[PDB]
Formats: sequence, C-alpha cells, structure tokens
Amino acid sequence: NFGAFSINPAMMAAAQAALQSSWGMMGMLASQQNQS
Amino acid sequence: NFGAFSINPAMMAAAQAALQSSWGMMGMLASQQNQS
Amino acid sequence: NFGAFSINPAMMAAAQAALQSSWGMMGMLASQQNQS
Amino acid sequence: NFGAFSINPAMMAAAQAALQSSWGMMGMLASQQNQS
Amino acid sequence: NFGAFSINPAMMAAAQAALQSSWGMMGMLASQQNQS
Amino acid sequence: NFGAFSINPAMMAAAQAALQSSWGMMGMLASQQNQS
Amino acid sequence: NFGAFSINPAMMAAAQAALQSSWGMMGMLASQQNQS
Amino acid sequence: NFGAFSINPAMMAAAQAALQSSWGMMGMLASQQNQS
Amino acid sequence: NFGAFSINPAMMAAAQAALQSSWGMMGMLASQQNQS
Amino acid sequence: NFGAFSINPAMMAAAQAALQSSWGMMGMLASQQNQS
Repeated sequence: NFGAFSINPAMMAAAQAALQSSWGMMGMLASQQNQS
Repeated sequence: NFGAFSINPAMMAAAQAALQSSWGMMGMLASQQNQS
Repeated sequence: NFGAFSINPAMMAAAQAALQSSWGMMGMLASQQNQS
Repeated sequence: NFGAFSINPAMMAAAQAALQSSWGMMGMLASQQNQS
Repeated sequence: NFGAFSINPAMMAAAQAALQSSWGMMGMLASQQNQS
Repeated sequence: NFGAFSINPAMMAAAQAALQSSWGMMGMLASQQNQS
Repeated sequence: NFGAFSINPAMMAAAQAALQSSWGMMGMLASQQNQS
Repeated sequence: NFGAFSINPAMMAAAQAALQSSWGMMGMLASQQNQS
Repeated sequence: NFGAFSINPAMMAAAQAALQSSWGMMGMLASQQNQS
Repeated sequence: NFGAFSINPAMMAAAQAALQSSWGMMGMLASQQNQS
C-alpha cells in the first residue's frame, strides 16, 4: 500500500559559518488485528 | 494506495552566518482490523 | 505493504567552518495480534 | 511486508573545519501474539 | 517480512580538520507469544 | 512555560474478548538559537 | 520550561481474554546553538 | 529546563488470559554547539 | 537541565495465565561541540 | 545536566502461571568535541 521514503539533506557551511541541525522520531509503525 | 515521500532540504551558510533547523515526529502509521 | 527507506545526508565544511548534526529515534516498528 | 533500510551519510571537513555528528536509537522492532 | 539494513558512512578529514562521530542503540528486536 | 503531561489508559478485556492498542512518536522537542 | 511526564497504563485480562499493546519513539529532544 | 519522566505500567492476567506488551526507542537526547 | 527517569512495571500472572513483555533502546544521549 | 535512572520491575507468577520478560540496549552515551 505504502511507499519507500528517502531523507537526504544537503548541508554546506562557509568560512566562518555556524550551522546546527536535528532529527528525531521518524519512521513507520502499523498494527493488525485478525479474529475468527 | 499511498505514496513514497522524500525529504531533502538544501541548506547553505555564508561567511559569518548563523543557521539552525529541526525536524521531529514524521512518518507513516496505519491500522487494520479484520473480523469474521 | 511498506517501503525501504534511505537516509543519506551530504555534509561539507569549508576552511574555518563549524558544523554539527544529530539523529535519533528512527526506524520501523509493528504489531500483529491473531486470535482463533 | 517491510523494507530494507540503508543509512549512509557522506561527511567532508575542510582545512580548519570543525564537524560533529551523532546517531542513536534506530532499528526495527515487532511483536506477534497468536492464540488458539 | 523485514529487510536487511546497511550502515555505511563515508568520512573524510582535510589538512587541519577536526571530525567526530558516534552511533549507539541500533538493531532489531522482536517478540513472539503462542498459546494453545 | 510548558506543562507536564500524563498518559494513562485503562484497558479491560472480558471473557472471550480481543483487544489491541498502539502508541508511537510522542514527546517534547524544542530549539534555541542565541546570537551576539 | 518543560514538564515531567508520566506514562502508566493499567491493563487487565479476564479468563479467556486476549490483549496486546505497544509503544515506541517517545521521549524528549532539544537543541541549543550559541554564537559570539 | 526539562523534567524527570516515570514509566510504570500495571499489568494483570487472569485465569486463562493472554497478554503481550512492548516498548522501544524511548529516552532523551540533546545537542549543544558553542562557538567563539 | 534534564531529569532522572524511573522505569518500574508491575506484572502479575494468575493461575493458567500467559504473559510476555519486552523493552529495548531506551536511555539518554547527548552531544557537545565547543570551538574557539 | 542529566539524571540518575532506576529500573526496577516487580514480577509475580501464580500457581500454574507462565511469564517471560526481556530488556536490551539501554544506557547512556555522549560525545564531546573541543577545538582551539
């Protein structure tokens, strides 16, 4: 049903630059329940 | 039914620059229930 | 049903640059329950 | 049902650069329960 | 059901560079319970 | 500024019952950037 | 600024019952960047 | 700034009961970057 | 800044009961970068 | 900055009971990088 999901940041820092980044709590989760 | 979802920020910082970014709680989740 | 998900940041630091990054809590998780 | 998920950051540091990175709590986990 | 998941960072450090990295708590874990 | 947030589901299953539940991607995340 | 967050499900299963539950990707994460 | 976060599920199983549970990828993670 | 986080499930199994549980990938992780 | 984190499950099994539990990949990890 579902996809396939890429994550690809480019990230460049020049001469006297300052850069931060962060990622958290990302992904796939699912449930099934099947009863006679 | 569903997709496939890319995430790709470009991010550039010049000479005396300051840059921050953040990401959280992103993804796919689904449920099924199937009963006789 | 689901995908296959790549993660690939490029990351470049110039002459006097400063760069940080971080990642946490990423992946796949699922559940089944099946009862007669 | 599920994928196969690559993780591959490229990471370059120039002449007087400074770079940090981090990763934690990433993977797959699942459950089954099956009762007569 | 599941995948097979590669991890392969490239990592380059130039002349006067400084680079750190880290990884922790990554893998697969699962459970079964089966009752008559 | 913020709270403190409890999560406490009660959950009861009778004689021949069937019950599933799930939770994912829940928490707090924040950012600061402070520049002279 | 922030809280302190309890998680405490009660969970009861009767005579011939069936019950499943799950939790994933929950917690706190934050970032600082401070530049002269 | 942050809390202190308890996790304490109660969990009871009666005579012919069946019960499963699971937890994964939970905790705290943070970053600092400080540049002259 | 941060807490101190207890984990304490109670867990009871009656006469003919069946019970499973699981935990994985839980803890604290952090990073610093400090540059002149 | 951080805590001190207890883990203490209670766990009781009655007359004809069956009980399993598991824990893995739990702890603290951190990084520093400090450059002149």
